[PDB]
Amino acid sequence: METYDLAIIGTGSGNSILDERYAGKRVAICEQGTFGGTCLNVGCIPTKMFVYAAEVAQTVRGAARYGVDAHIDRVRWDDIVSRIFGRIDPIAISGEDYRRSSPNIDVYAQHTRFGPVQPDGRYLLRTDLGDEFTAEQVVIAAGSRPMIPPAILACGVEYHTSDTIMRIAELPEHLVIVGGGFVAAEFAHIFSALGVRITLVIRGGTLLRHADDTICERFTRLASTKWELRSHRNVVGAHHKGSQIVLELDDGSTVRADTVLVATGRMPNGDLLDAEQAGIDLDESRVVVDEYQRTCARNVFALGDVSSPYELKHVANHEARVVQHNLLCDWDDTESMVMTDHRYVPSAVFTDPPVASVGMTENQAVAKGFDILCAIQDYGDVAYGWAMEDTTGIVKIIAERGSGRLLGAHIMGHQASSIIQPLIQAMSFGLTAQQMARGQYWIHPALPEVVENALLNLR
Amino acid sequence: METYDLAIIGTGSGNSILDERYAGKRVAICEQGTFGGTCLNVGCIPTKMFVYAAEVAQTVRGAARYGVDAHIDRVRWDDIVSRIFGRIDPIAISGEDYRRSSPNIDVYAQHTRFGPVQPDGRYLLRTDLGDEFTAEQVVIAAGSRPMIPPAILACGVEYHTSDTIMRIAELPEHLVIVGGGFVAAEFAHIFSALGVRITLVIRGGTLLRHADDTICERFTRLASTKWELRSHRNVVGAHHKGSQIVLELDDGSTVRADTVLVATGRMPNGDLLDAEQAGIDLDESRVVVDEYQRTCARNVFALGDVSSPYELKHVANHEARVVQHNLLCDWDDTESMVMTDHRYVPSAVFTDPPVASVGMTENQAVAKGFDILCAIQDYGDVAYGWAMEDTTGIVKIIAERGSGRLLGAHIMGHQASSIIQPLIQAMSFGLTAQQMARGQYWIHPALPEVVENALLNLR
Ligand SMILES: Cc1cc2nc3c(=O)[nH]c(=O)nc-3n(C[C@H](O)[C@H](O)[C@H](O)COP(=O)(O)OP(=O)(O)OC[C@H]3O[C@@H](n4cnc5c(N)ncnc54)[C@H](O)[C@@H]3O)c2cc1C
Ligand SMILES: Cc1cc2nc3c(=O)[nH]c(=O)nc-3n(C[C@H](O)[C@H](O)[C@H](O)COP(=O)(O)OP(=O)(O)OC[C@H]3O[C@@H](n4cnc5c(N)ncnc54)[C@H](O)[C@@H]3O)c2cc1C
Ligand SMILES: NC(=O)c1ccc[n+]([C@@H]2O[C@H](COP(=O)([O-])OP(=O)(O)OC[C@H]3O[C@@H](n4cnc5c(N)ncnc54)[C@H](OP(=O)(O)O)[C@@H]3O)[C@@H](O)[C@H]2O)c1
Ligand SMILES: NC(=O)c1ccc[n+]([C@@H]2O[C@H](COP(=O)([O-])OP(=O)(O)OC[C@H]3O[C@@H](n4cnc5c(N)ncnc54)[C@H](OP(=O)(O)O)[C@@H]3O)[C@@H](O)[C@H]2O)c1
Repeated sequence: METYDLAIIGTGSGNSILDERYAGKRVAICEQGTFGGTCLNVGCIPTKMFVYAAEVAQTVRGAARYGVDAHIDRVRWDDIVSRIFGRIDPIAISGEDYRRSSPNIDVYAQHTRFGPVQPDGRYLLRTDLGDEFTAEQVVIAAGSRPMIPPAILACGVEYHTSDTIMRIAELPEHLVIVGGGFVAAEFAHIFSALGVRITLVIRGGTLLRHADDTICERFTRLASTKWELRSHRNVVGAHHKGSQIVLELDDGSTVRADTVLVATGRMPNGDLLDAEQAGIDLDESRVVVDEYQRTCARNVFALGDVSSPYELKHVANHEARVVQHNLLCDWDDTESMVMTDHRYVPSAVFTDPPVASVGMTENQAVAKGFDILCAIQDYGDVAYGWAMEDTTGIVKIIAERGSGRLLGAHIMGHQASSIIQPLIQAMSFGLTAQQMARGQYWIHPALPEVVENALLNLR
Repeated sequence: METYDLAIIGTGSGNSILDERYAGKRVAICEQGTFGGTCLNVGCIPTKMFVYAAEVAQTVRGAARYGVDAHIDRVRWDDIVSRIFGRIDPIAISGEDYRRSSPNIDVYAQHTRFGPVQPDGRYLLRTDLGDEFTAEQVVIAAGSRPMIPPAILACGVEYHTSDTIMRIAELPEHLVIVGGGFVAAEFAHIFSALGVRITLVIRGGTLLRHADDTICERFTRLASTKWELRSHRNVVGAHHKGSQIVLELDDGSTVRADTVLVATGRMPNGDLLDAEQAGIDLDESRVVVDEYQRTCARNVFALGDVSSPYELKHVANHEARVVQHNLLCDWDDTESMVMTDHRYVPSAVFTDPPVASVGMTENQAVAKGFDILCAIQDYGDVAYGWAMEDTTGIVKIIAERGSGRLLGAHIMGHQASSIIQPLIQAMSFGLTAQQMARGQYWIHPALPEVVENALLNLR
């Protein structure tokens, strides 16, 4: 049997643990699917590349408003797919070849599960091919997998998820999306901008439900006029028809289209590990960790989607950095170990219009007993908004009345994930709304003026 | 004769002086040209509206690179001008009616000059129509006007400036621009993106002379391959040809095109006032002011292009705010007066590629005896750059080696005037490079990641 000092399950953020302080340790790396994890191959990187091409075509479509007459000749979808994954696919292969060609690193390209704990305290791990080995320390970075409602699985009908939809053979003409979360908004924007008709089936009444009240309402109303919304509807049946899909809904409604995309959330992969037998406490399928990314089993760490309350790459990378440090400390010397920082986690939805958020919503601050100052700033009230002829963009800021402390910011409009970064910075370092507005210059007539004027109109 | 407590020359930033603390004072407002100043009518606001429409045509032109085949049918220049100035002209009119319709405000639509000082210390002012009045306090906000080299004036040939080119009858096919400043770059981007051929005549070797060495160099080579660059050449003669222009150069070379634009700097309008006669010291044509926006004459303030070392609207507005406060104190009570803050002044050039900067250049920091860390970060080395297929965008950051203090930042690339705002904030509030890089989250995979990785690569 092979002996290892460390074992890492998952090559997403889990691939970022190894640094100079680990050379000289024999480590085992386990990857079920493609090397590099979800973000690089079927997540953040390819999706946003698809979003950019979509927004380029959206620009051509609405060019007449600015006095430029244009039209779209052809959408070379095969060339779009090939250009994107033509740069991604070699990276996963070369990145796998970098670990394989290391003398101290052994790569196991199989699904790995926890075996029984050995007498000496080490952990046994076995793959689906029956290859076993031991390791003194283990990191669980197994990520998550898409959740599919039971009725679609029971009907055995062919479907798409985020993991398959980006490599469809050719662009469909009508696409149903079940669900209305981050994945649904982005992929509805991508395909509709490329000409596809879109139908959304959501069990609720609104899109991006957990966003701020103002954003959720306004975003849903805008979406309703460009995509077909079937509110308050679950799928209870589905079947094929030639090359089309039919969706039977809970009220007897039907939805017929060429393909279906299921965007109904994801599920942590902590249940596919035999974790609880080895002392790794599970909350349903989520690995439980403390403030140090430590599980309940000794010398076992977890990070990322498999354990974090956030399904975000910039959180998973920070959690891996915590694990990278805490693996080189004694398991019980907690005060030489570093804690995870979830204090001001931001997020963005690369849909149309783009959305970005950090901190508390308005309702969250009132429900926590805050005396709030609030402002909603239209893009159209600022010079850069004039050049855009913008009528829907907004930035909403919530602040405490006493100190001027920044409590939340939520943007729906052009460059949302960009112009929110100063608000992220101010919150993370205790900058007040007064200081941020007038203790620094804002370039005229650049877009950040919309944030500046939002701070000045806090009432 | 009419008596006034305050007199304001210029309705640009000078129109933003009047505030609640001024109701109850008889005010005289003098505007030679159009109400609102240069920025609103012939500057920042109208120009950037043209930059956005140009970038839409840019998007259509290079759309096949992203897999969308499109093309431009026609450029409705008449509709562009009408849409832009269709919103601007009513704003200048309505804003003029707001001051006119005030009982305490009297508007004089003529060129106003300083008369001899009256015995009581009051100031006499006369218009071009010969109407006189007195005022106890005066602000000079006369701005600036373009400088034209002698040979173009001597040749009596028709020319354009920033004040006229934006309302031209029809788009030329070829346009000469003399000079290589902010106005030259922006207007070169505007018209070339709309199909016009561009020729630049500059007496130097570079196009963005006062920018950072790296930015100035790289921007020039990019310009040389898309616009025709006439290095180290002055214009010594010019004459007509049908409806075309011919430009004779100092080495006997010629440049033939449809129209000419002079972007050869601006000159403060302090010489059109008889200022020195009333004790207003002038530096050539610039009114001199101290750290309190006070001139050398008693009860006379200055702000904007007429006195500031910066021709920037966000500086002109802050100086007007300084004047707004200091006007309500005794002329000698300097310790109750506020000082203007010219620290960390930012600027941006809305060209292609866009440029934005704040703080010192690399050369400036070494000349100040700084042990510097430096980094140049490619957009293409960051996930958002992949979605752009970006090969030219860069971010340059200079920091002190000891403390990590941020000394300067310079961006050439997409959304430059946006993604620089966090660096402005950090410098204005003493955030170090270490805290800024890892004391806060950055949204993955948003454009600000290019700034984050620049801080991490300070070497
Ligand atoms: C469509 C989509 C778009 C997204 N867009 C964004 C975005 O714009 N911004 C953002 O911040 N986040 C985004 N996310 C979220 C982000 O991708 C995740 O938070 C991130 O991938 C989590 O990283 P991880 O390493 O924890 O998981 P993963 O990257 O999924 O790593 C888990 C890896 O381990 C493998 N594995 C699992 N179990 C085993 C096992 N037992 N044995 C061996 N190997 C195993 C898996 O196959 C996988 O390769 C997106 C997610 C999706 C699905
Ligand atoms: C083409 C161009 C583009 C620019 N783009 C930007 C940009 O993107 N961002 C930015 O921050 N800055 C920009 N600027 C600079 C900005 O426009 C100026 O810094 C700003 O206008 C300064 O305001 P002001 O009130 O000092 O001058 P002005 O706005 O020019 O105010 C002076 C006014 O007073 C009048 N006046 C002058 N002398 C007299 C007199 N003797 N009697 C009576 N009336 C008089 C003038 O007619 C004018 O209306 C740009 C400038 C130009 C030329
Ligand atoms: N740019 C980004 O940051 C980005 C992009 C993509 C994904 N992500 C992350 O990836 C994760 C997954 O995204 P997601 O959009 O799939 O999930 P999500 O954001 O959690 O939204 C899930 C959606 O699916 C619906 N749904 C769930 N179960 C359902 C069922 N059984 N029947 C019908 N509808 C059902 C939900 O309805 P209810 O709300 O009523 O339950 C909701 O509309 C999230 O954590 C998200 O933040 C991030
Ligand atoms: N977005 C913005 O912030 C923005 C936009 C437009 C303008 N502005 C400001 O407005 C002001 C005016 O802009 P500008 O472009 O007119 O001036 P500028 O930016 O100061 O540049 C002036 C240019 O004219 C050239 N020049 C001067 N005298 C010349 C001569 N006799 N013959 C030939 N070339 C000559 C200069 O060459 P040398 O360098 O060798 O002197 C330089 O290239 C500046 O202060 C600028 O910052 C700001």
